[PDB]
Amino acid sequence: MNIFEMLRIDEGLRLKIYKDTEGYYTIGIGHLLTKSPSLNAAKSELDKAIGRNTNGVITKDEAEKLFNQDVDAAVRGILRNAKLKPVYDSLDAVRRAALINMVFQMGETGVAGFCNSLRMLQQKRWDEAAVNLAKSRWYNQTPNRAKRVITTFRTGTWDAYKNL
Ligand SMILES: *SCC1=CC(C)(C)N(O)C1(C)C
Repeated sequence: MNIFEMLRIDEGLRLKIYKDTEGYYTIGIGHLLTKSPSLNAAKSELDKAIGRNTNGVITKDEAEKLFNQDVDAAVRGILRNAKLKPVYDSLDAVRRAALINMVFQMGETGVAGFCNSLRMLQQKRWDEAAVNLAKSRWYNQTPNRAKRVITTFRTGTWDAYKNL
């Protein structure tokens, strides 16, 4: 297992524009198009991202290309962020994947708002981090995915993604 397989499990794959758990227009493997209520604005963003007249449908290779770009961007976003990089550097490879997952889902700004939990991760207090992480809108809104990520931070293994 690795970050790509992990996020593919958490986000799924859909080739036509859909609404994500928050109601925002999305396509592919969790690629947010816009927060705008307008389906046309979303179609516009899509064509702009793919570089062709898509009419809201994309192929599997287009979806995986957006996905490669988005993982790359999440990683570099962590490494340029002053709050996040020190945490990332302190973690082992499995736990780094959990941090990337969170950034991918909620963005740098969003994750940097978990200041108390991140300090606990840096200190390597895994059980205490896991409790703090669950006291969050994130956990209440997408509990099954949040449990998988939290379990990854607590154990440093892929067991939550095992047989999925
Ligand atoms: S969220 C900012 C932050 C606080 C502290 C726990 C000292 N950190 O290590 C970072 C920069 C993550």
